[PDB]
Amino acid sequence: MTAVQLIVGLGNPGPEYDQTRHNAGALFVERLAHAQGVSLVADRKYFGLVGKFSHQGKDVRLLIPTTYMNRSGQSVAALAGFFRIAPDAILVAHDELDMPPGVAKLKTGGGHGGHNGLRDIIAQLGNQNSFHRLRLGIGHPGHSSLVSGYVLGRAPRSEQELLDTSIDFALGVLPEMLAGDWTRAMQKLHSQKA
Ligand SMILES: O=C(O)CCCCCC(=O)O
Repeated sequence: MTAVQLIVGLGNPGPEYDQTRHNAGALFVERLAHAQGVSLVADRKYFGLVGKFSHQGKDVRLLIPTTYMNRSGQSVAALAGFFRIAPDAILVAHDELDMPPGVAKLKTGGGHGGHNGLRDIIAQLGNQNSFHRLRLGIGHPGHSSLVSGYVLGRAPRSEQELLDTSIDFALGVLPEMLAGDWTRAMQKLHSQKA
């Protein structure tokens, strides 16, 4: 019923953060943008890289913030603000510690689950958590004190391959995601085994 107008892929900027676990969301958008032949334009006005393509008469935008992970909302709020976009027309792809590599799922609203990027977004939007989330599994290190370094590290070859499989499964349900039909999008996704 509500078309997706903005896709956001979270990550940290700089070479020392590239290809790391924390940048799964950004990688998804980066791969989604390449499949569509969309160009990511550096725009200081919105604090990140912006992309645009049409789908059913409406403009769908792609965004990778270039502020830090914890100031991401600023960028999201800057773009949603200028284009008057409702929170529920927004999909944010991100790394999810709670599921293992090779697994991806969808979710509407909810907590930020300690994720600092998600958390700034809810704040900057005026406490709107009503948006959508593509959760790309990266696995858990086993303990809470090891989390900060685990997400800021590059994964072994076997693990990346599973993530690569999951980003592929996800683009596979893009037609269903752009339309905003989440129950089918979930039904087609949630049953793919890596
Ligand atoms: O718990 C999640 O949704 C994803 C986790 C990686 C979390 C890191 C963070 O706060 O940057």
